Amino acid sequence: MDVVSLDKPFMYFEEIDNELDYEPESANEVAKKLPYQGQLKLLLGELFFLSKLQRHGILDGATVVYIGSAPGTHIRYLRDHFYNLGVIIKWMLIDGRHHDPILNGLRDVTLVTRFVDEEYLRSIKKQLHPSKIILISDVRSPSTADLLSNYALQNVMISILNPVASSLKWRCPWPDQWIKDFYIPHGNKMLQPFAPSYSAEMRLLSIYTGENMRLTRVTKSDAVNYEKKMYYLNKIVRNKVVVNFDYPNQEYDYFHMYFMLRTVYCNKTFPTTKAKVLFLQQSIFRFLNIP
Ligand SMILES: Nc1ncnc2c1ncn2[C@@H]1O[C@H](CSCC[C@H](N)C(=O)O)[C@@H](O)[C@H]1O
Repeated sequence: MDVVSLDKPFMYFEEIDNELDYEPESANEVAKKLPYQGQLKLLLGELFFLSKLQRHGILDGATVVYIGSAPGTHIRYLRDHFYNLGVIIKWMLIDGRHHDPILNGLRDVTLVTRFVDEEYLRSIKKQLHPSKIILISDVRSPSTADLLSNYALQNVMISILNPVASSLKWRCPWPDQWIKDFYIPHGNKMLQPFAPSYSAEMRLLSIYTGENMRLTRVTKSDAVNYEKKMYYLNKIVRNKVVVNFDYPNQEYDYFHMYFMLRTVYCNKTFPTTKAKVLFLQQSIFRFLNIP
């Protein structure tokens, strides 16, 4: 058994203290172990991000614009969580595909079946006005050409929607498939527990202060680094059993998840953080129908 004692997990890409030469063979390895892992990955991360906003005093009263939301089965639990805490939020979910019916009939969530373009973003910006916006984008077209095009759109989202915070889907293209150096918004590289076994994807979380917009170039040397750190994490780290982690599940991912969950806010008071986390995990697993 691959055991170990860890103090804390790698919460952000910058914390990963080791790299590995990427082994193409890993592509053939089982990508997921849990049912609805996708909605799990999505929800913990989106819960983490939003709790922050709440912590910063910027969530309440905001309109959450989620682009690339369908099915968005998990979004429903998210919506209830803040709604039950008493935070006022309006959700505007947009996708060309259809949303999980559990999203319907809630007055505070508006579904839209529209593939957004730069033009559309301008009208939704005029119609949202003057509400403060929090943007969440998880749009997907894949080729580096596809990727760049997506990253380009996310950038036009922020420039037109002019949000107070954002969470963007972030996966660097692969160095052996580089096309050109491009810019992404400055934000924290949030590591996603329960992401596919060899996923190099994370979530870019940014808070927009002032009227400024800080970007950052991404070059192939960067793409090489992203590849090596993400492969070491996936291969080595994530397959770690945190034997000093006293929990129903000591596997890394749950250890990593405990850490994002211990930051989430609840109504019920617990004697310990073990209790709140066991509680929110159980709650979310039950919601997702995950054993
Ligand atoms: N311009 C566009 N506008 C909106 N959604 C888009 C888009 N281009 C791709 N997408 C959508 O992005 C989605 C990628 S999957 C997104 C999953 C969703 N966040 C969840 O909770 O399950 C797809 O449904 C796709 O239709």
